[PDB]
Amino acid sequence: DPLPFFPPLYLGGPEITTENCEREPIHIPGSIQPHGALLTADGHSGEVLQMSLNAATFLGQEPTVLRGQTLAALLPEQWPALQAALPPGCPDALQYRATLDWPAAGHLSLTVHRVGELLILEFEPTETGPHALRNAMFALESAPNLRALAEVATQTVRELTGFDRVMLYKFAPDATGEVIAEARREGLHAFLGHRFPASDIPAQARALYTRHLLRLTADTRAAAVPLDPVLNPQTNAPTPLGGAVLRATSPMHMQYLRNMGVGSSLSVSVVVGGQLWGLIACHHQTPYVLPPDLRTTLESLGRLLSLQVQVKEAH
Amino acid sequence: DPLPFFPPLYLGGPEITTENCEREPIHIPGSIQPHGALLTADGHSGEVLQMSLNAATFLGQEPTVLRGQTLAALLPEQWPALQAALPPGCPDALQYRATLDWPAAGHLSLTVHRVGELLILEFEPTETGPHALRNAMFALESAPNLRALAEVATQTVRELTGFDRVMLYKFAPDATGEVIAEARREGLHAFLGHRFPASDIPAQARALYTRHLLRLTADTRAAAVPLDPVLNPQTNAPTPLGGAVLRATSPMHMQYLRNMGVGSSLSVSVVVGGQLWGLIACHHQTPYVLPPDLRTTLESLGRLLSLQVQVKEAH
Ligand SMILES: *C/C=C1/C(=C/c2[nH]c(/C=C3[NH+]=C(/C=C4\NC(=O)C(C=C)=C4C)C(C)=C\3CCC(=O)O)c(CCC(=O)O)c2C)NC(=O)[C@H]1C
Ligand SMILES: *C/C=C1/C(=C/c2[nH]c(/C=C3[NH+]=C(/C=C4\NC(=O)C(C=C)=C4C)C(C)=C\3CCC(=O)O)c(CCC(=O)O)c2C)NC(=O)[C@H]1C
Repeated sequence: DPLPFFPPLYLGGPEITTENCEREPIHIPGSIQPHGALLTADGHSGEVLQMSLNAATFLGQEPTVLRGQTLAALLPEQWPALQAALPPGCPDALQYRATLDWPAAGHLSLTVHRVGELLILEFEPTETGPHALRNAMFALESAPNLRALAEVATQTVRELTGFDRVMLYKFAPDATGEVIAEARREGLHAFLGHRFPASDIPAQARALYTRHLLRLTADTRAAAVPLDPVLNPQTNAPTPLGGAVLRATSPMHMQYLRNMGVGSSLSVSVVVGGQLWGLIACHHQTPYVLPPDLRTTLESLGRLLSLQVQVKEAH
Repeated sequence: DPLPFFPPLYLGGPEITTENCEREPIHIPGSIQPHGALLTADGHSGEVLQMSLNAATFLGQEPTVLRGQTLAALLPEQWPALQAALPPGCPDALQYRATLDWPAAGHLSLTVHRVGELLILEFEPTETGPHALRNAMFALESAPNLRALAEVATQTVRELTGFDRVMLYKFAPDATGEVIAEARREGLHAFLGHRFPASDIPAQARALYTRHLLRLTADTRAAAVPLDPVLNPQTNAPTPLGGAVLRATSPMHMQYLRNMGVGSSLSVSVVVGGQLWGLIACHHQTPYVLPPDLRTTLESLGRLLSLQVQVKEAH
């Protein structure tokens, strides 16, 4: 049952410390991670309303010029499809995805979702079949018990991602946590069996993670890129970014990651009967962008795992 | 607890009638559906041991010339990967998949699996993201009860496939079945709520379907193409084809499909606690080849559904 948040810093909210961190408004940082670009658009007219400041790097056109243009003009091939895929009032975790062409090598990956009357569009460069998830299910299904399932799950996720460390972190009723399974690079010190206080993942983080099942920090040293304008014109209120993987990570968590010597981090919620049961928590020693298709796979695996857990705890 | 099978027809087995059909050796027809090609190879040397008679249509080289050649020479880029993916003694439902180039438009899709010391390779022409499965999970999860889940499942599968009819067929303890949910093209007569005798899916079919979760008939009027030679040289016994979607369908079932006015059929097992709970059973009015990537998606959905069923029946 999380505290209400304070205003974001850009609305004159207070600085975040270890005394008030459960009130950080992490879903509305007004900025993104610099390895992709983000636009927002009117969900009906398709008019481009906000743009990350770096958008020219990715889209090949100056942020000041793209604004106010409609998606029907900017994405003539994707706009109808995107409209149909994300109707008014659809779930905010529902996504449309397309891979577009661009002047730089490979493609751009486009991910879109809807919050209220706003569409949120994420672009990231890209260079995974249903088969990888399909093949994985077998060992997860054969695991004789919960601990075995967790061991299979982390090993499988490590094999699919290449991440230096993959943990299954399970929450206790006091919201403390414990590393119950771990697959890691040889010689990396074990976190297996270690317990952490509830404060390491504060209540508003756990609440968010029950709604939007995947979040990441691709470079624990990269500075965020502002959304311009920062508020949504539709509303003159902050833009909700919990549904965007590009969302800027809490600086408090960035520092936490750096203190651990973590270069890149990613986790997937394990949600059992609508409650946050735990996290598949992943680390890389250096910055790393997991491709969109792989993240999507990991999301589905998180759901598969949730159900298998729920099956075994009911045994 | 199925009867032992008779020899296949090509070993002088008897003709199959309505009196002896539970003894049809459906897993070893010695032939494939003509919309793809099949080779078998030695699991260690990679030597090509059997070939469907149509293989030149697909592979661009005469069946008599490809035989005895090794996969290390025929597929130099895929052979190492395929070896690594399918080690000796791996599950027979485990698959390797690659998309190859060929002189005819689009690509060839390659699917491989291992049975004992034999590798079975399937080639089919091809022109689906993890996103489709990912997006579907939401409505399946929100369904308040079992009947609602089944209704969501058939509608989702219909939307993903375009099939004229998608049913959820649930088995009773006497092995009779019932159509408990159905999504169908407007004006197609309903099978919803109809019951069928156990004999419609005989015991050796149900046994197979517990092991290999997807099978299909792409053209209920297409004649099968022999494997040449018909027996596996490794063993001078029939080649097990239950793990191959190209496997020729039982002629008894082909006639059953034609009597229903079905042009194309496909089903996915729903397996709950190791038992065959039921089938997502799909029909098209005309012949239709569901792409490999879509079949794989449907397989994963079958597993997702199995777990959700198992969750709700334990409620
Ligand atoms: C005063 C508040 C602080 C708090 C902030 C905070 N932490 C997160 C998110 C995460 N914290 C995690 C902690 C774990 N990672 C580990 O490796 C281990 C143990 C080995 C633990 C206990 C994790 C996994 C997350 C999820 C995100 C991720 O996987 O990287 C947030 C939310 C960040 C965001 O989503 O923007 C916040 C605000 N952490 C505290 O230590 C105090 C200082
Ligand atoms: C004397 C034996 C016969 C028997 C043979 C048989 N049937 C199958 C496989 C299937 N039969 C199915 C029947 C249903 N499809 C439906 O649409 C309905 C009701 C609307 C029913 C009851 C189904 C679904 C299958 C699975 C395959 C598929 O989805 O197409 C086999 C095995 C075929 C194979 O895998 O090679 C066999 C040997 N059917 C009988 O009627 C008697 C005549």
